[PDB]
Amino acid sequence: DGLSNLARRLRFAMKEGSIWLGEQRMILLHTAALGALRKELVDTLGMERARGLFMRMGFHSGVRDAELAKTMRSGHSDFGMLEMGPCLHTIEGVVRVTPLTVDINIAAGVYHGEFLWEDSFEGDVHRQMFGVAQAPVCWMQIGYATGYTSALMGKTILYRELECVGCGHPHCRILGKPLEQWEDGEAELALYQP
Amino acid sequence: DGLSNLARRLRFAMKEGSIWLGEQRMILLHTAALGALRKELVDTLGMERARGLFMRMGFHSGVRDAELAKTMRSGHSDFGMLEMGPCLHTIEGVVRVTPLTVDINIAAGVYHGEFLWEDSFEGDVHRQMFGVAQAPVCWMQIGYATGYTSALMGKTILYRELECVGCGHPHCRILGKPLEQWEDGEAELALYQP
Ligand SMILES: Cc1cc(C)cc(O)c1
Ligand SMILES: Cc1cc(C)cc(O)c1
Ligand SMILES: [Zn+2]
Ligand SMILES: [Zn+2]
Repeated sequence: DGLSNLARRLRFAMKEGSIWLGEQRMILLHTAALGALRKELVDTLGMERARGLFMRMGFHSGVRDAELAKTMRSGHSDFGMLEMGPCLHTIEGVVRVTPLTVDINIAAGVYHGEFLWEDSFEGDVHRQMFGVAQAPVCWMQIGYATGYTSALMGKTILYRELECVGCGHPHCRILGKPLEQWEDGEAELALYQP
Repeated sequence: DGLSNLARRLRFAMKEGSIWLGEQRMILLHTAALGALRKELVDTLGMERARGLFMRMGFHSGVRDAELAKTMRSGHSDFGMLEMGPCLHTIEGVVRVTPLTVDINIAAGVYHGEFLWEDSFEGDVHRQMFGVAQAPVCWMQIGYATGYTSALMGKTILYRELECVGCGHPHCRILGKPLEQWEDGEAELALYQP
């Protein structure tokens, strides 16, 4: 339902060498090319700084997709709106998202959400350039979730991967909740600032 | 046409969370997300070093697309081969490309090429992140032209932007020729190196 409905917002305007998702102009980019940039940033600026750059990039993506979701608001419950994030992330070929348990009420500022990530392009590309890492690696993907749901909730919602293929697990798994639920919350919120 | 023949190689598996162009996995990325990262890379690394990173990302992309083009080469001429570059760049929503004059013989190592760029995304995004620039800004677009043509020729063929929207012009225009056939060429080459 969501996928096939949000997918109609994706448009290819070749007369103008352009691709549009709702109101945001998009490009098709090779994962290997974005992987090479990551290798460069990590090799020179260091892993933890490269991780902030990517999380932040993903954040900005997430916020934009939330604004598109807001326009198609009417007729959707709070879960329906939230769902659109996982849907656009999947359409964008970033990851296959399966929403498991989602507790949301925007009016009350309620949010607790856990999702499954399959075929994460990011974990799958960090490994090709860096082998297995001893910490979750889908930086840009976590950034997106955080930005989207934060835009949607109108308060800081932070996400973390509980499991990542970049660490050598069968899947990535993530959890998102208010900044008051996270033990290292202020340290996590810091990463999203230039 | 090039765009129709090359469209058959773009596979959207929305029920997979993936996108493939030939045998390269792609993502759809918000140009505004790329702009954000560009701003942080300039602000902290400086214009020139940021530029190197984007040109090299473009280069990786153009090289992968030339591999795709070399697959479909049954009865296509050298120009037909070359023309797949500009086509792919368009399909990817990067720019609207119009070849102006192009002399190419792959066997003979000859290449002289001139191209019109309309609605270049990169010049658009730069302008919104930094204002008008005091030199050509379509870095990844250029890297791409270089990388693709070079892989197709088996010979280093560099491009430069002769005119560009990011600088105040109504469009971008570019020149591609042999490496050493450039004055500071040996210096342009240095930017395609980590
Ligand atoms: C907005 C969003 C939310 C979740 C849980 C995953 C994703 O890929 C995107
Ligand atoms: C390989 C290539 C060549 C030209 C002229 C434009 C472009 O966007 C890519
Ligand atoms: Zn992961
Ligand atoms: Zn330009």
